[PDB]
Amino acid sequence: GLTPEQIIAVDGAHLWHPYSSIGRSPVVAVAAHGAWLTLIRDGQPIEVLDAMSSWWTAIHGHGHPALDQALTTQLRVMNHVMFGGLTHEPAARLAKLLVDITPAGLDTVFFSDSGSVSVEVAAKMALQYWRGRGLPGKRRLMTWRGGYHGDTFLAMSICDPHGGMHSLWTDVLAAQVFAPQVPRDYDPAYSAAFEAQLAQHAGELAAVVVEPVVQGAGGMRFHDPRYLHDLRDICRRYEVLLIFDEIATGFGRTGALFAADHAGVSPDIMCVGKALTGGYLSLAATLCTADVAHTISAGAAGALMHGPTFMANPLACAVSVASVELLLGQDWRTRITELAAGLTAGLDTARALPAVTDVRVCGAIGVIECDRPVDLAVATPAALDRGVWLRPFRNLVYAMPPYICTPAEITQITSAMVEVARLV
Amino acid sequence: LTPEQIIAVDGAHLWHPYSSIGSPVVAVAAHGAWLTLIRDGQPIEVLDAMSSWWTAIHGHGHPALDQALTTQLRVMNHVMFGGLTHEPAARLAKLLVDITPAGLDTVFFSDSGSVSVEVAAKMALQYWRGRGLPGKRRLMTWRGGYHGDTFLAMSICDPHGGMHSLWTDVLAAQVFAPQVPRDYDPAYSAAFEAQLAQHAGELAAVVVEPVVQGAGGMRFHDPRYLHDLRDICRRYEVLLIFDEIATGFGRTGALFAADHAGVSPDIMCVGKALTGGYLSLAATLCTADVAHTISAGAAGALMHGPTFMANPLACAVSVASVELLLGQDWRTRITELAAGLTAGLDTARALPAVTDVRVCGAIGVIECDRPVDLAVATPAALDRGVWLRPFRNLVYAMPPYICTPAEITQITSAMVEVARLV
Ligand SMILES: *Cc1c(COP(=O)(O)O)cnc(C)c1O
Ligand SMILES: *Cc1c(COP(=O)(O)O)cnc(C)c1O
Repeated sequence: GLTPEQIIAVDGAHLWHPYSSIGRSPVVAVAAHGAWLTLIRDGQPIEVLDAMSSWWTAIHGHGHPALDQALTTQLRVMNHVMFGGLTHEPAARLAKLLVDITPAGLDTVFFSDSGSVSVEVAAKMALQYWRGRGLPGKRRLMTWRGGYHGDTFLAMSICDPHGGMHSLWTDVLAAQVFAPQVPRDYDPAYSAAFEAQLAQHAGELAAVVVEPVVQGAGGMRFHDPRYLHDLRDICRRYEVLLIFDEIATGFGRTGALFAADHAGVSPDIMCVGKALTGGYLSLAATLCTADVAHTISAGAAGALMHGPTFMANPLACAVSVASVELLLGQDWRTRITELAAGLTAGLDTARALPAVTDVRVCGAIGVIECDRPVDLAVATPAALDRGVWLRPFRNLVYAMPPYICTPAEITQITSAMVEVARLV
Repeated sequence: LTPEQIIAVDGAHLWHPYSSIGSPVVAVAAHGAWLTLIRDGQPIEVLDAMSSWWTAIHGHGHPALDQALTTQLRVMNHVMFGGLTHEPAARLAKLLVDITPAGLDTVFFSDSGSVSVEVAAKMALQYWRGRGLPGKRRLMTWRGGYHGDTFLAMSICDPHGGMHSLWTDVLAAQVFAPQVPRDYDPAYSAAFEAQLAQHAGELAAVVVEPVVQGAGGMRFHDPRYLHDLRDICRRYEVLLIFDEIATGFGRTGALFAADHAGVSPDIMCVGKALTGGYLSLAATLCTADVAHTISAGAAGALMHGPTFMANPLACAVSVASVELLLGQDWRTRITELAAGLTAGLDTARALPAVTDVRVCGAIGVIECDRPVDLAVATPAALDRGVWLRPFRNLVYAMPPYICTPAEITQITSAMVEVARLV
């Protein structure tokens, strides 16, 4: 065991954090329950709201009794078995649910252990698909700027070149095709231009890959769902697969079960993750259509050569089943609409603040965009004083709260955001 | 769902590893070294001779691991590792730093082995960029290797005999030395050095599996090669990366296979047995020098950060698994396992279809003169109360460390009968 001081000491010497350095200070978390984290501030444990849902994951809050129970129930019977030559109930139950609730036509599921991996699996499916059609020249990807798809090297290649620091990786990453930043408001001219650019690359392109409706890590930007309708149409006419990365948008977050639903379109391949397990454990999945699966499987190449060791882990699958069932068993649509309303009401006053350039809400996502970078040394202690854990990045103050947050809690979260923006 | 229903859903909707779409056996329980599987409508108990792909070193449902998991679950399932830290991450980092080859002082947690390999590569590239030598961006390895299924990991898989052979045209083009031989031959090392010499200015790192190459063909090599690799890399200023995702945590008879050579790499990857086979977790360790050079470079930071980085549940069960291993005389245990495998597999050498029998720690291998047909091997093993998963021309086992001598004997007996049927 360790005290918070010893935790800090070990951490400082030995632990890498996300996109950070060694030797160039994290706060100790000692507990988490419901929408609340218990953190150590100046030696004292304080409870603060998890306004980020621990990076989109904790949709039902932490330690939800239904999810805890599902995990302990599975733990008593079978922790894990290899998915090579064996199958099990949690995998089957989850696959059936996912095929049932995702956009029409996605009826095969490949489980993996993280979002980045599921994106690489998606790309491999796309590339292998065209090889299966005797068109191995179709091996590039196309996306629009502003996106994020994970940190592995292939995933990096489709991340926004700036957000992704591609300047530090020149000569290393695959060279992919980038369309301009998709605008917020629908402009048919944008889709016409996208089509024209894609058309000249069509014989070289395996797939278009995008985050539908909301671009998360790349800048919390929203775009009209009609663009997705356009992409589906362009992809169909030029024979390029469409891949939706719903790793952040999945499971109700944008006000629809999957953001694709806002557009009423179905991609050829889809990735889900983050909230899949209700934020308990790492699990991801890549779904594809019957046509994709068979075309791969009928290829001379044959099998899809991917197989994570912990593929379809019974514990992760079991909690995900429970997380998904819990979401489906409640009036989730009304819950998100309410959250969206609370965020809109709460954030409204920031729009008139001097440093604020935009205020936007989409389902259970609220964003204040400022006219300059947000100083974390100022923002964090402010938010903590107000009982809220916020993680601004760049010029963005934002939140994606647990679905279980009460009106009072949403008011607390937004009040802390508005204050952070005021201090900007 | 009943077993028949599971099979129905699975055939319709589930993609399995390394396979096409369009039958698996239903597993319904796991306890200790035993799986309960359903065969012809009836539950049967079979030994998990594969430790569930090399993960379940303490067996399934071990009370110490189960309780570590439920204890952590009561307190905190997960928080984002951005701006926060926690006891499970710190306890595990401290353990890993203490038990791995000397000099490995920093720990980057990720969710899978393939990711940890990409993290290792990113460390190496960023390191040289930090030194002002961005031309050092290629990797070198020897043939016969396997490092995962993500695109960077694939680039260092064996390019002809390896599982990723069909992708070679789209992968980064790396530098390959010939297959490392089993017995030590100074001429092999000299040739490796001569090859590396000509690429030194473009090489970020040498990356290899130490002592045992797993998925590439369960081949063993003399630890002395690792000593030469360390020497060569030091002299030519190329980083040395060991992928111990398969070999770690006692599997080869030493705590880490590098220990057989007394060598420390600059960067090291671990996974699989890290969590005792409960949950997915991996880690990439590097020296203080590598970390600082990255941190002081133009980037100012290592540009990677998985959503579930340092997951408290996975870290907590890993802590318990490592402590359980260290808290017993694991070396004697593995030596006893190895003796049992050796004695049990000895009669396979005489069989007509068997080309080699070899054992290294708790790994036992019968190499056959043809690819093993699973449709024949699987039922033959199940009839003998053992779950075996051959691949290529290999019938092999990596049993849980908790297997008794009788259980090892049952495992090796089934392997021999499988080899007899080939
Ligand atoms: C977070 C994210 C990923 C990467 O998921 P990891 O589990 O961190 O590898 C990929 N795509 C999107 C849209 C994401 O938000
Ligand atoms: C299994 C393995 C990996 C990859 O582990 P995954 O969890 O399947 O990504 C990498 N390297 C070696 C040596 C391995 O044995």
